[PDB]
Amino acid sequence: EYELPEDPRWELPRDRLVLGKPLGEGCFGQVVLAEAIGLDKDKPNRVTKVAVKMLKSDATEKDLSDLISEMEMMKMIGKHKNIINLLGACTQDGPLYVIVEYASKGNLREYLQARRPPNPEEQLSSKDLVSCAYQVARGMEYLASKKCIHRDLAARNVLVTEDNVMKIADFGLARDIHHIDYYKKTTNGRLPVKWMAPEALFDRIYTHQSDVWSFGVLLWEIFTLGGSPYPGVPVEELFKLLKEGHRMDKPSNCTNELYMMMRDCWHAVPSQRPTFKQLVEDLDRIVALTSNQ
Ligand SMILES: */C=C/C(=O)Nc1ccc(CCN2C(=O)N(c3cc(OC)cc(OC)c3)Cc3cnc(Nc4ccccc4NC(=O)C=C)nc32)cc1
Repeated sequence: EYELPEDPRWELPRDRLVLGKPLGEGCFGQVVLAEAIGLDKDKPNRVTKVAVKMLKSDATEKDLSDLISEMEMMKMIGKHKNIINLLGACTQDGPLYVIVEYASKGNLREYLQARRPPNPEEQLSSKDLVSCAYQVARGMEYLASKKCIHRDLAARNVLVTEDNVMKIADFGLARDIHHIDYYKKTTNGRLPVKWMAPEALFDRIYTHQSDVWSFGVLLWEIFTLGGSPYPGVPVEELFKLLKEGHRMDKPSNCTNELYMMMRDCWHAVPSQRPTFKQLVEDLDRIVALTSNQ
């Protein structure tokens, strides 16, 4: 069924997309790099590198509605500098193509890891790392204001552009039924359950406050330069640690102020955690006062 309603403000003719090859290492080949010709109505002789999400070969009738929902969700949420933005779509005369912004330097976890000290790439200053935190906070603040709750806020779901702009991804998905499946690992072999707030983990309660918990874990990821939370800790033992009120240790190069921020994000009482608005304001002040040397 490739008869879909057309929204002309977002529509791009298929012969304006030059489809490249799958992004990342290449497992999720449903999303590919591509070149859009004349994406903007102003001078259509300009090419723009973009990312294109399409349906797999064995697409179910609901995987279709899944992608469509994600697309409509992004339309409603609107645009921000620090999220992966919708750019257009191909809905008529062929398979559904959803066109979004492209991130050349990969996810934040990869980005950070590839810039650790020992052909090096780059070394991030202290101001750089706090700046990363600020950008993600600013993105999450916008998403929160649009009543959007992220399902898995983590470094893996933050993407980095050519200009080193942090962009939040996968914020337009739906709460998968119930069965979250706590033992399922990511492609890098980590347990996403270690980013989950306790109330979301034990009572299945998801609020903006649970995202702040996740941002805390993300902050820890940033200042450990892509470090893995709770190495060697299975799901069962994580639960025990959480019930006992255990918290991750302070990263080595991390200032006490920033570690306090993490701990505040990890408050046992959800109402006592800071808001993303607070976090943006604080991180703004810290960047200004953080050394570039
Ligand atoms: C086993 C495969 C593996 O290693 N993982 C893997 C993870 C993600 C991706 C593509 C990620 N991606 C993406 O999904 N984008 C996107 C698309 C939609 O469609 C609605 C919505 C989004 O948010 C709501 C986000 C856009 C996008 C843009 N740029 C990248 N680039 C990238 C990410 C991670 C690693 C490497 C790259 N770039 C390259 O590979 C370029 C050389 N990714 C996405 C693929 C694999």
